[PDB]
Amino acid sequence: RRTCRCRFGRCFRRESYSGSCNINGRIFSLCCR
Repeated sequence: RRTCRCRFGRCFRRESYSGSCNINGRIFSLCCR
């Protein structure tokens, strides 16, 4: 849980899915590594 951020696509297995980020009408996966 070093850094949480919205990223395009799927996340890394060790990144905890925090929530959902929607920027400019597109949803990026909010995961925290």
